[PDB]
Amino acid sequence: LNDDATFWRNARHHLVRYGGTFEPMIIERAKGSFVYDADGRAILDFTSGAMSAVLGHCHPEIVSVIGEYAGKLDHLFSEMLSRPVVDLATRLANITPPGLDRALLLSTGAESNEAAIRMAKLVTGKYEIVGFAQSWHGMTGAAASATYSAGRKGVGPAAVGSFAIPAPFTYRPRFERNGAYDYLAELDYAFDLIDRQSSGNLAAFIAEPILSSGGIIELPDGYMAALKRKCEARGMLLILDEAQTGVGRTGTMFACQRDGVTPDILTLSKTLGAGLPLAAIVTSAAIEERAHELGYLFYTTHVSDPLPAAVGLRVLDVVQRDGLVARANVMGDRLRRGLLDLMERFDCIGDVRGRGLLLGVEIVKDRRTKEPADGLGAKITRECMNLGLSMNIVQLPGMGGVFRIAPPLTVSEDEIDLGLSLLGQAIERAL
Ligand SMILES: *Cc1c(COP(=O)(O)O)cnc(C)c1O
Ligand SMILES: [K+]
Ligand code: NA
Repeated sequence: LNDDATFWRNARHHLVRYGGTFEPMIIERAKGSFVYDADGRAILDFTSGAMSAVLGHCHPEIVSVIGEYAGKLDHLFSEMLSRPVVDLATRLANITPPGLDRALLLSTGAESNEAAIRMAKLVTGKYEIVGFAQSWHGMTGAAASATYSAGRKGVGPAAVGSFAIPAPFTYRPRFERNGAYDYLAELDYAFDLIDRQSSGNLAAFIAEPILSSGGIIELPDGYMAALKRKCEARGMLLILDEAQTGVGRTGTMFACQRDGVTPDILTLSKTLGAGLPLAAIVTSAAIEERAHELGYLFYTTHVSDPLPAAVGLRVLDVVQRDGLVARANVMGDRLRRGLLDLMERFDCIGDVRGRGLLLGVEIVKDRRTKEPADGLGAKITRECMNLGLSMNIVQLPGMGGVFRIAPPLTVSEDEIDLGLSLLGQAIERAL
């Protein structure tokens, strides 16, 4: 049973608490879209772990390549090159939009955004970084200073030159222009204010194609392009953080491709490692060449490490030959319709949004006032677990509890259905 007393005692005596609250179970194993506790209960992983496992848990391809390299090429001096590294770097150059040519293979999302930010500040000679009011880029220094969804208090000053403009949020609009929500005018409004505060050292703007932590907020039509132009006008770089949107989760290999707006630097992680610690940034040959002249430096233990690079190249291998980016739209629409049907049966569901296999459901006390559903959200999530469905709900002020649904890009038609079924039941029990 999950009640192992020795387990929870050790877990209580020797575990540092880092946010949230631990699941009252002991996950024994995982396969495909399921994790299993000590009793063997199958739990549908509707969050792909930490929004990472795009090929599902313990996927055969990955299990073999990892072992393959674990025993062949593992770790190397950070100045030695290998085929897995040059191949992944080259692949990424090829699957990312034209303009993105060079890659740096790292380990974490925060670490990758750090890399992009350091390179931007260097190349631009400036140091001010602008992000979204409800963004999330990591727990480390710069990634954390550009993160406004959570973690800014009780830990001292943020990084110097940290600004944030509101994120365009169509469901909860607050910027009107002609009786309509003008999120583009809201962009200009925001940046003017930015300019007024800027010390004249704006280096770049980090942005998530779809703000995940911030409640799955997809940037409206024309925003990305507009944003991109705002940055060019000020000689700023546009850093697109696709840690969760990258690698076909939204139905395109890269969300930035949807808008057709390629950034100056692109950072990848979560979905790129498919569960392992592999991350990377990709930039133009112009910026890289320049950053090089300025002596750019981002020397880590695991940068250009054989094993991770190999798994990453494999994750891209299968995602491609198995057209999971498409599986993402196919299964994403199945999940979406189902959610709309449930939204159709329950009033607490005020909104269903997102793209591809990164959907979001907002629980509200009532459509009319769109008043956040207090506790209900937590309850439904609680109920889902009992029913054997692993869900995740994020809660920010002035916004209802948002369920972040993101199963593997490998989910089956039935697995999707199973999920819908359990969610519907959970909502019935929560009310
Ligand atoms: C998850 C997340 C990260 C943080 O990456 P870590 O691997 O936890 O350091 C970075 N960017 C975005 C958009 C994320 O959602
Ligand atoms: K190394
Ligand atoms: Na490219």
